[PDB]
Amino acid sequence: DANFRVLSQQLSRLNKTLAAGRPTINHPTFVGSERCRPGYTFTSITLKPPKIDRGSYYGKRLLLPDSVTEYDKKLVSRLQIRVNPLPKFDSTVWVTVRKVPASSDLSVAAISAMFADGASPVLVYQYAASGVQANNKLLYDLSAMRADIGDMRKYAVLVYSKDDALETDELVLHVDIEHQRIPTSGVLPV
Amino acid sequence: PGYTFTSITLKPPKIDRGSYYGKRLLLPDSVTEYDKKLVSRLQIRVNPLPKFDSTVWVTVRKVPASSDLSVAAISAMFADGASPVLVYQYAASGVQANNKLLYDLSAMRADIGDMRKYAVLVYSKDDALETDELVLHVDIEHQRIPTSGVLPV
Amino acid sequence: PGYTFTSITLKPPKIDRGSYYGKRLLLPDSVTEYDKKLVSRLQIRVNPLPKFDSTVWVTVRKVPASSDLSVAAISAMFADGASPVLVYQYAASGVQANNKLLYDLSAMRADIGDMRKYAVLVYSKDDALETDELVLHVDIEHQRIPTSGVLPV
Amino acid sequence: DANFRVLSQQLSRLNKTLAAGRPTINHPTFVGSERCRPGYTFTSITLKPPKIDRGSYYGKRLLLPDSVTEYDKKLVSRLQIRVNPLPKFDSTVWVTVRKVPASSDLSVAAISAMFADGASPVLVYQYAASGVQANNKLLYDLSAMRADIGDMRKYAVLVYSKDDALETDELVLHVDIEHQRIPTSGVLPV
Amino acid sequence: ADANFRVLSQQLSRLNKTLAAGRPTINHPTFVGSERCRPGYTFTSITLKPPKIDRGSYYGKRLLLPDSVTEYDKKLVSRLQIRVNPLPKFDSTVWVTVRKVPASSDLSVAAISAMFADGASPVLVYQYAASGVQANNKLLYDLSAMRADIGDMRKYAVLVYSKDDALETDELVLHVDIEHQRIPTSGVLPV
Amino acid sequence: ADANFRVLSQQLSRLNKTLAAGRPTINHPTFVGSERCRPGYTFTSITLKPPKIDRGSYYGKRLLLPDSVTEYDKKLVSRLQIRVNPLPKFDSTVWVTVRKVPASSDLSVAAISAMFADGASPVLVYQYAASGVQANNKLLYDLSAMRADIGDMRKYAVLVYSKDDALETDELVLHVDIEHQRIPTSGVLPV
Amino acid sequence: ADANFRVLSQQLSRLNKTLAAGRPTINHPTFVGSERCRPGYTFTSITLKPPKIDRGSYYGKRLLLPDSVTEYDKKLVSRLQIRVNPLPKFDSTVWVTVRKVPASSDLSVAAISAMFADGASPVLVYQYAASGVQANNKLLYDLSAMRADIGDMRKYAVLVYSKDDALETDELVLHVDIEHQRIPTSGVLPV
Amino acid sequence: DANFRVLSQQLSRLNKTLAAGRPTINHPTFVGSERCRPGYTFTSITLKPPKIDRGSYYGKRLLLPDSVTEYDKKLVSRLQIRVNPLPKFDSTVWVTVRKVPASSDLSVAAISAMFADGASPVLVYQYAASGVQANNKLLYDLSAMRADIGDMRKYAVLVYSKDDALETDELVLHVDIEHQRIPTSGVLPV
Amino acid sequence: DANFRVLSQQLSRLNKTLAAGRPTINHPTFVGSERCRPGYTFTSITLKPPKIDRGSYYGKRLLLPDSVTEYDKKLVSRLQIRVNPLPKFDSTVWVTVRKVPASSDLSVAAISAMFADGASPVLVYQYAASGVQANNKLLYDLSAMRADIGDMRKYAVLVYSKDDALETDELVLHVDIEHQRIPTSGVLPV
Repeated sequence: DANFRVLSQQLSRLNKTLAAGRPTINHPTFVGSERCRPGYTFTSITLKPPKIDRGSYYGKRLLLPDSVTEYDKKLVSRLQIRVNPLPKFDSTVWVTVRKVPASSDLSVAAISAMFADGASPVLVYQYAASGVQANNKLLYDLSAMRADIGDMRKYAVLVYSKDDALETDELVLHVDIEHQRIPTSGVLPV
Repeated sequence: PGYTFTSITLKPPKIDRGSYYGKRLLLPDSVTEYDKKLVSRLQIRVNPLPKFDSTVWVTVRKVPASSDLSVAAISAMFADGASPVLVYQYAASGVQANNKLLYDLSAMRADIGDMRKYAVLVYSKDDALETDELVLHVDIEHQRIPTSGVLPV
Repeated sequence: PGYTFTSITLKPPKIDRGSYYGKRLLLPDSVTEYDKKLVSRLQIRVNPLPKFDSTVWVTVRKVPASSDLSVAAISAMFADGASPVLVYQYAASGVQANNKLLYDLSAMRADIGDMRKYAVLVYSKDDALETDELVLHVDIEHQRIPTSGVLPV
Repeated sequence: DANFRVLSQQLSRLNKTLAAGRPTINHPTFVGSERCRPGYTFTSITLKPPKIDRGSYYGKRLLLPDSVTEYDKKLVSRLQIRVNPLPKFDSTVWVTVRKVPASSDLSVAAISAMFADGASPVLVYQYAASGVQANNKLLYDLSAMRADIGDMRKYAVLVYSKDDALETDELVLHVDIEHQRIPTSGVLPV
Repeated sequence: ADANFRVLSQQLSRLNKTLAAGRPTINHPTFVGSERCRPGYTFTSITLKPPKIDRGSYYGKRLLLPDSVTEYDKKLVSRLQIRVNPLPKFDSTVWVTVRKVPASSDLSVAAISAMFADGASPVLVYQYAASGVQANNKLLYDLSAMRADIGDMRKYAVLVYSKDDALETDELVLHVDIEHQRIPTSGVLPV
Repeated sequence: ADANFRVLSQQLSRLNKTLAAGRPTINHPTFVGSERCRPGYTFTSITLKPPKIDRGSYYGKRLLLPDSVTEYDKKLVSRLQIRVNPLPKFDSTVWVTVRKVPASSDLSVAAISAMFADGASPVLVYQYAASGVQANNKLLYDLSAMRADIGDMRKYAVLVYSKDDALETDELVLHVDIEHQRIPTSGVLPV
Repeated sequence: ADANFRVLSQQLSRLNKTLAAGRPTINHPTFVGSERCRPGYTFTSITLKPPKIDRGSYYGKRLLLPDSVTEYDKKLVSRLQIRVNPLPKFDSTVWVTVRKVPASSDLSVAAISAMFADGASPVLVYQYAASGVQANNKLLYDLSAMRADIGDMRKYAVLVYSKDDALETDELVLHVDIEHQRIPTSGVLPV
Repeated sequence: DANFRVLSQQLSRLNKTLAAGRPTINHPTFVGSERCRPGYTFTSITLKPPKIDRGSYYGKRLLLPDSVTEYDKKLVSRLQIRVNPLPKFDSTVWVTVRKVPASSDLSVAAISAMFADGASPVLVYQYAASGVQANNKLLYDLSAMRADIGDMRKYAVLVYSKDDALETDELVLHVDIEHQRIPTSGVLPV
Repeated sequence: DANFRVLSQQLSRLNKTLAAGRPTINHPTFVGSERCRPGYTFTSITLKPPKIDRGSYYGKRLLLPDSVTEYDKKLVSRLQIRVNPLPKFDSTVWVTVRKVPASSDLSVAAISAMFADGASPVLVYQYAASGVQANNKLLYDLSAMRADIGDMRKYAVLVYSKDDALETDELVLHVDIEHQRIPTSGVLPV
């Protein structure tokens, strides 16, 4: 009665925390996702860079599929970076989800300056001969800002191949975005 | 109730004068994974972009023999006259009675997996139905999509 | 209520230009054994498969004199104009007002046995009505089929 | 009061059992059917073999009329074999309703092996000059398996003429199938 | 004896009928006995005589009635009965059946042998034995559930099949006994 | 209904089984029906094929089992069963017996005909008749009193005797159905 | 202990499973142990053998079943499992995945490497190390929320990828263990 | 309460009586034995006649095995005749268990006179081509006379082959005797 | 009072689980045994293979010492594999405790097929220059099957040297078996 309740919420924090990243049998290599919030669903984006040079920076503005850009009032809870590696891979990548002011600036070599301030978390990923890296999944949160789908144009993902010019089929990227449900029909279609 | 109107737009390629056409009901794969879900009534719609001057004998049912091929053997299948047929020769908004028909399955409950066995069968009669003249629509009714509660892994 | 819609599909054979046709109402034998059952309203429907270009003067009533033969003596029977007639010269889904008429018998209660005495009478006017052009439908209403509780012996 | 009730159910078993097969005046030669269950109705199949050879085996998969194959979700309570003899008859037949795995095997001369295991009851029928055999009606039950009309494709009837090549008009066969009511209309037909 | 022995008495009375279905009782030692007519209804017989059909030939026959019966074509028909009484000189075989032919919707030529096959009605066989005369030669086809009348008795048709011989007209008689209500009584002053 | 109709209900239920021991019931019209397996136990079949022994020759055969069954040789055996299923071409005669041979204490050469004589076990005959196929071809030998197990099923031996013919291998199949407990269920993570 | 220690007991029992997710326990010191089958369901294995595909080649394979399982295609499937058991001579690498291919809507030619990219399913890697054998080689993909049956097991497809070598057929076996309900028990008298 | 008890004993008589001889599935050809009484056990005798002539009478005095003849005070409840047929058999036999006065008379052709009086039941057995005879088991009762094992010498079995001289291996006979338990040991053996 | 009791049993699970394998000071290199159950004792077997070839499979049926094989009714709780390494060791071994059907099959090269099904846990052991492997002790449980000492003949241990032909003195094996107490004497010996 409101005394074991606060103790139960303390221990449930430790169950999440002590199982942050360990090779659990439900997903033994790559770290598992967290559950979508009741309400919201997800929506993916596969972005393909052009063949940029060896060790070159890369800028990319976030667009969306056009069925999503209709309802530009619904909120965006969190967004996600998946970096799924296909087998032939020896390179390194850094991924970042910073806020570029929209069309206030370019993306030419000031991107390497944008890695320096650290206003956002930075996802590294590197090849090891010892084994594949277990943790390749960043979650950048947005629930405090109450942003919407209409503000998703403002953000920009920043990619950096370092030790190689990235071949277009050595490592795919993804930007998964969690927003509310696209509104359901039910009217008589004409 | 509990339904979000799944639209599939399937345009048929080019016909000659007095020739048939068949095409099977292939759906998006977010729907096909919901194979158990009960399927209510369905309808078709014929929306022409202008440059249109033609008329059609569109009718859809299950193709027998588990989807044997659908050219010139549906000529016997248009010879029965069991289900009604939509004939569009009006070319003005309102002169046509209706763009739509009915194929209810509430007692049948032929599911999403049974939509693999259905095939739109098309007859054309005039002008051989050149490019961009009509845009066929087929709208189905089937119990509401359960969304995943897990972000991609 | 209490009724399952008994459909009988009777296509008429080939006519000449300006000739009549008659055919009696024969039903499936699972229905004819239910002779006592009360019969409500009935209707006809004209569904053409395409290749169709014709028009008809379909009208059904009881043939008198206990089914005397039904060629060229129904020309006087189309000369009265008592019951309405369906004329199909539209050839598009919705341009026609209606494919259906009405012959209610709720006060008459002319039973299943009295369906032996009815005869579809057909007039054709254009194109002599060649093969597979129209598929006639006639749908009746009559108290619900009692199924047997005994497996075959 | 719940004491003669159990005695009444015991004696009613004996009324069925002691009248299993006797030439009752309601049906004096062939054994009578049992009543269809409240709910279910029946549906017949007359199967006609091709002219197979003298003493040859015979396989046949169960199909249905196409009006039945629509509602392939409704249950099948029991199925029945009638072997009605027409007058000119001197031969012998064996009928069996086994479960063949669907398209996992052929039906060529392993059918005589399928008579041997005895996983299903076997209906014999033979001519006698002493008189016509009184019992020519097998009931194979299916209420425990909760099978449907969609599983009726899986079964196969196995026929064996023994002492003769079967003429097509010396003995008819039937497969009567008891399933639920094909769903009633009541909508305004168009 | 208060609604608890009553249900036990109705169970045992079923067994008295059932265990005495066919046995050579002393009240009728060779042919199986009839059942009692229902209170109300009476009976009415028909002797039908086929023409000399060929050896092993099928035979169709529509049910007519005597004309005094065909007047009151509204009264119900409870059950009908087939008696096959054998006269002494007999060695042949017969099959009798009481099926529903759709009235004038079809003929009776050699599709009768197809009508034996479906089994929608019970089939009465009868055959000679040198071991003795067959004890059971009496079919009762019931009609109380359909609520048919005398006016529907035209629709039925009896189907006869001599098998091992061409039937001589005086080797075996047939009968169709029909149980319907009482033909209405007079009592008016006749003129 | 308080411990006085209970004993009367158990008496009448004996008569329902007994008076329906063998009669051509519509659920199985020719061969006698099986009895229900006990809650718990399941069954397991054996088809045995003799070599072509001579005309009227005896035959011995020890009971083996499939090797998946011989693992759990501690579980009990409730009853065992003989099915003799006839295929159509058949005119011969067979006798089947389920006696206890002492295991490897003796041979099976022509003392088998002496083993038919003592009658310590029931003997299933089966013979062809032109009058018709024999309705009863199913022996049940009980074992619930001895509390034997699957490990003792090696000790028994089935004894077959073709009499009027040398048995062709495809005129009549035999079976030995054995009712024992459930082979133990898995549920562990397989590796 | 009244609905207040009950919720605390369920919290700590989560930590006993979680803190013992993978550690070399003495009950199974090298390969991670299975979880217990649910009360009800049993298991059924499949050993799949690829043809000799090339070095670093993709591989597609549709899930079939043994034919005794494909009979009862109405019973549910709780979970399915991937075991990758290594035999000793092994230096290669494999990736195993249990994705949903739409049934006969597409081929399996080199779009399989695209199917690794979306990440709608967990991906089991396995690689040789000279430091030692990898302790975790057992994926469990769950299906209890979808209420799928045995009849839907045809729709799934396992995706294998040898990477650093052309896979010899006897360097590493694969398995697909499937947990579904009990195949229905007999108990009827066998004929 | 002592009113359904007498009704239960009436119906249990009918269960035995209506199942006197019918081919039950527990023993389908030869009629089954009855249960030994609590107490008593059984003891068998196989008797082998010499090759007597065609249609000849046969006398045989009842002896016992010598382990049984020790305790000649214990009672004899009932005795039994089994006539087990081996396959090659076409003959006929009559078996009878009469009381011959011990050494007061011979057994030469007055045995056929001993069949005539009918003071004991007579078991016939005959071959039929229609099938093997189902009933081949006589039980002669002795519980009223209170005889013992010492009086079993007085009885004599009477066999009559009729249609053939009996070959010694066409049909075996048996005399099964139900008496009390031969007394159990338990002393320290020396 | 029956509420801290269930919490105490939850935490005691975590004390075992979080101390599954760690280098505790009571046994710093090889993982410790678990306590024998009250009742049962243990019994060892050292098995010595012949010099099989390089990378060759190996089969071996479980026998026992003859003093144990007397009381073949007593139960077997669990059995154990110890793989004790002596110093000169660079090879690799796999050990498995599968159920071979007794004399139903050989052990020639189908043993490598028996590794594939995974019906039993598989103990690997490999040399590392980084250090000796800490976990070399499999426990296969048998308490659910209620097997006895008489069924220990049915099992077979499967050994596989992989990278070398095993010298007979580079690595010993053991099979420790936990069964009940061999029955105690106390009678006056003669």
